[PDB]
Formats: sequence, structure tokens, C-alpha cells
Amino acid sequence: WQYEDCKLARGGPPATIVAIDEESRNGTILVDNMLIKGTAGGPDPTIELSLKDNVDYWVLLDPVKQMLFLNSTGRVLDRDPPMNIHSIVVQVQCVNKKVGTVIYHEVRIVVRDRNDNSPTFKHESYYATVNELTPVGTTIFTGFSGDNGATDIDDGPNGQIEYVIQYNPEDPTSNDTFEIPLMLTGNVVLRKRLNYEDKTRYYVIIQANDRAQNLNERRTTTTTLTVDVLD
Ligand SMILES: [Ca+2]
Ligand SMILES: [Ca+2]
Ligand SMILES: [Ca+2]
Repeated sequence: WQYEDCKLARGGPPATIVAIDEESRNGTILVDNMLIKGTAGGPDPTIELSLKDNVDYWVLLDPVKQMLFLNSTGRVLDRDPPMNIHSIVVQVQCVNKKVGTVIYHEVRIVVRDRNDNSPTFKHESYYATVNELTPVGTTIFTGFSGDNGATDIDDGPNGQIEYVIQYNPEDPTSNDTFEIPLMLTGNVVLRKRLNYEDKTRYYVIIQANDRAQNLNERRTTTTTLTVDVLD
């Protein structure tokens, strides 16, 4: 026999590691049961449980059930700029009332990024110019360089941008005449010969999408590139 109140009733490493999504509702359960040997509730508790290093009171303990809750009434657990909370580390202090001993059990909460932000274009519209003698294959727009196009505050794939020309019902030949062969630059290339005398102006719908790993979680935004033909 050893009297081991305040020890974990589990193997694995000493730290308890869990994951939640950013923007989880108030009262989200982080840990169902800490599995600390002893009884914190009731007539004669054997242990006293408390939280140390609980910066900004993001975590709350029900000591009877050894349940940890997310405390976010009137705030958002946001992983994206400007809040940038990627994890939460707190210490569950256990005091053994009978022997006067104290121990910390660490709890690492990893905050997973959600695709909660869309690509947003820096300008309402873009403009390019092409001489009608420009050869097919020539790059006629690079206006997205230096983050002058779409940006996405999410992290990793959720924040990475792909640029794709859409069919424009107001200008049907525009998506036949220009292409984005490299969807990560959004540089626009001429696909067909121009003729000032037939058409002086094109309206090119460009859609930016983020690269979320689940296709039906992807967010998208639209801009118009106006292309003017020069003679
Ligand atoms: Ca967010
Ligand atoms: Ca996010
Ligand atoms: Ca995103």
C-alpha cells in the first residue's frame, strides 16, 4: 500500500493535453475528469483542488467532478490576429489535507485554428492595360504582388489564397481571353489575340478562395479586373 491522494489515477505523461477550436462557446468542457485520486467535494474532502497560473481566468474548475470549463462570457477565444491565443497552460494544484502535501498537474489546451476568415481584397477593383499587339502568353497583370490582392488572417491552409477567373455573364468572352495559370500568384496571362476594333474593354471576375482541407469549409471573395485595350 501507498496513500496516493493527489496522484493521477492514470498512466501516460504527467501533463494532460487537450484541443479545442477557437471561438468555442462559454462553458465548453476542456477536461471531462482530471482523474486525480481523492474526493474534493462532499462532507469530508480528502483533497483541495485549485487553479494556478490561470492568466485571465480562461479556465474554471468544478472540484467535485474534476471538470475544467472554458470561461469566455463576453469575450472570444480567438487564435487569429490580433488576439493570437494558440494555447492555454494552467496548473491544477492538489493539496492532500491529511498529510499537508501539494503537487501541480499541468493542463495544456491547444487552440485549433478555424476557417472563420474570408479572403479580403485590398481594393474594391483592379485595372490593367494591354496593347492589342501583345502576344498570347504574355503576363498583363501582376497587381496582386506584395499583398496588394487578397489576404486571409487565418493560419496555414485556412489563410492561403488561390485565384481563379470566373465566367462573367456581363462579359462572356473575358474568361476565354485571360487565364491565371499559377493560382497562388494570381498573375493574369493573355489566352487569345486582342483587337481594339472589336472590343476595347474587358471585365474579368477573379475569385480568391482559401485552401481549407475540407472543400465545403473554403471561403471565397470576388473582385473585378477591368482590362483596357490600347491600339
Ligand atoms: Ca478567429
Ligand atoms: Ca481562424
Ligand atoms: Ca480563411
